[PDB]
Amino acid sequence: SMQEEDTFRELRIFLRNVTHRLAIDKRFRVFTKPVDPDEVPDYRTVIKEPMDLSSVISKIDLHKYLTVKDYLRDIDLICSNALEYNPDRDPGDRLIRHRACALRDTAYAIIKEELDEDFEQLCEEIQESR
Ligand SMILES: COC(=O)N1C[C@@H]2C[C@@H]3O[C@]2(Cc2[nH]cnc23)C1
Repeated sequence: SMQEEDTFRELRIFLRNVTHRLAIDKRFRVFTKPVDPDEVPDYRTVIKEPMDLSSVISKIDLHKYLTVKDYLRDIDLICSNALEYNPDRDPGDRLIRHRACALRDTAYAIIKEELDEDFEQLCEEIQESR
C-alpha cells in the first residue's frame, strides 16, 4: 500500500540521519571508506564480507534495509571485521578494536533513545507479509 511505502521512506530517513552522525565523529574515520586493497592486499583474503559506512548509505538508497534489525547486522559486521583483522596486543590493533566497539555501542545507544519500538514492529510485520 501507499501507507506501507511511506513507512519504509520514514525508515530510510531515520537510518541516513543515524549513519551521518556516526560518519562525522573523528573516532570513526577509519570506518568511513572500504579498506584500500592496494595498501592492504591480504585484507580481502582474511575478511570475506567487507563493510563500511559509505557502503551502508549506498545500501539504504538501494532499499536493502526493511527493518532497523537488518541495518544493525551491517553495523555489527563493521565491528566484527575490525576485531578479527586486528586481534594483537600492540597499540595500533588495540586502538582500532576500541574504536570498533565504540561505533557499535554508539549506534545501539542512538537507536535505544530515538527509535519507537512500535515503528520497528510495524516494519517487521510488513517485511514478513511480503
Ligand atoms: C577498519 O580498518 C581496518 O581494519 N584496517 C586494516 C589496516 C590496518 C592498518 O589500518 C588499516 C589500513 C592500514 N594501512 C597500513 N596499516 C593499516 C585499516
